[PDB]
Amino acid sequence: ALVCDNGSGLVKAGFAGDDAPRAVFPSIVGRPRHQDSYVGDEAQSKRGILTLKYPIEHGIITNWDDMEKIWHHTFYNELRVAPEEHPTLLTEAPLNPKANREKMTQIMFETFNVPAMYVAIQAVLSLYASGRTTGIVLDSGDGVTHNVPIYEGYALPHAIMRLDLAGRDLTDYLMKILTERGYSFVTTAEREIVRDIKEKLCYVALDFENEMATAASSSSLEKSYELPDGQVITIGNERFRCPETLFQPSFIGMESAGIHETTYNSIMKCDIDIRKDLYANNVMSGGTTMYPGIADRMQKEITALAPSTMKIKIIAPPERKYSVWIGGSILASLSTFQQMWITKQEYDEAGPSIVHRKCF
Ligand SMILES: CC1=C(O)[C@@](O)([C@@H]2C[C@H]3OC(=O)[C@H](C)[C@@H]4CCC[C@@]5(CC[C@H](O5)[C@H](O)[C@@]5(C)CC(=O)[C@H](O5)[C@H]5C[C@]6(C)CC[C@](O5)(O6)[C@H]5CC[C@](C)(C[C@@H](C)/C=C(C)/C=C/[C@H]3O2)O5)O4)OCC1
Ligand SMILES: Nc1ncnc2c1ncn2[C@@H]1O[C@H](COP(=O)(O)OP(=O)(O)OP(=O)(O)O)[C@@H](O)[C@H]1O
Ligand SMILES: [Ca+2]
Ligand SMILES: [Ca+2]
Ligand SMILES: [Ca+2]
Ligand SMILES: [Ca+2]
Repeated sequence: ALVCDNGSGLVKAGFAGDDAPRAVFPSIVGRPRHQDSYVGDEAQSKRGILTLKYPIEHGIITNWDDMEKIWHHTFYNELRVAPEEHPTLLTEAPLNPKANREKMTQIMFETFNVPAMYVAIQAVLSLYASGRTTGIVLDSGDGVTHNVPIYEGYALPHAIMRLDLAGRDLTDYLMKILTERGYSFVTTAEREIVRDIKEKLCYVALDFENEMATAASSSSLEKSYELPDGQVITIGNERFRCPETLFQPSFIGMESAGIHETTYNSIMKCDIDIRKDLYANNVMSGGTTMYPGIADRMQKEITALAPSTMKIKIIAPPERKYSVWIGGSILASLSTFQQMWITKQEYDEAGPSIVHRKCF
């Protein structure tokens, strides 16, 4: 079986039973000026002269014709398989419109002619990858963030929380605040530099004000960053001002609650008798949870919101850029799961609506 985890920013793809995805590449289709399209790494290589479309926006497929290009590029170019020969497990956002679930299903069976398929919620797979079937996942990628409380293997759908804020917003904000410091980032290459700075040097402060005071009065938190061309810039408080936005979205003009508040509110929407287990099993997933210090800050903030006697545990797996995929690999490899696939026969009989009955 194949496991394909389609994100807003990155596709992660591979073979069920493997440790790790074999392919990880940008979820883009690029087009040159009129007077021809490029997908994935090919498009990234030529970004300066292409216009890019991201077929997934905030975790939701929005450009179906380019999504098919991504899927075809995944099967043919990246995995070197004919999808007609392999059951395929795909992933979806924790909140995904009904019409989109049916369309994905229709495309896989009618266009790619898969023998079987399944679609799983991304956060749930991440929980499985941490060795759990109960817990609350915070999954934050390039395009969207969700909180998903999960009990005995299944998400509690009414308690799911969504935040628009994710990694691309953070890159944009780092670019803004570095521009304010006096630097310039106006080309596509310069934007890529900002994303690298974010990934290499940003961290979450335990307390914003205290950290700002340290940065104000000392060079102790400053890091030199060398650009590819040899310019050197000093990144100081921008290191932690950037991801502080996750806890205080007002930094980018969003009125939304922060990720600690959404986690708490999600837990509070669950049966009182499962909350202890959720608080003790807060699992972080996705690239935007990779910031150093994020677990300690979440611990602090959840402790401030939760009952005084509650045990709070935040789990941040080292491999969490890839946990959704890894969970898919686990699930697709389970003998007891093989009854759960939608088969071509089932599709032929029931049509796209079959996904409602088989995938939850
Ligand atoms: C089996 C399966 C499903 O349950 C499902 O196919 C469900 C069934 C649908 O439920 C649905 O039709 C409802 C969404 C679902 C039904 C059960 C109750 C519930 C679950 C979530 C919750 O109420 C409510 O929306 C909350 C509290 C969640 C939340 O963070 C805020 O409102 C906010 C903030 C904002 C920043 C602004 C609004 C939004 O929620 O985000 C979310 C709400 C949905 C959307 C507009 C995003 C679009 C892309 C997704 C939609 C409309 C998805 C709808 C469905 O997904 O953005 O809504 O997801 C995939 C897997
Ligand atoms: N070490 C790091 N520190 C901060 N951010 C990181 C780090 N590594 C990766 N990222 C960010 O994580 C994001 C990509 O993560 P991921 O692959 O989980 O997202 P996705 O699945 O493409 O998006 P989404 O889940 O929102 O649809 C990017 O914004 C990227 O810059
Ligand atoms: Ca993702
Ligand atoms: Ca250009
Ligand atoms: Ca606020
Ligand atoms: Ca306590």
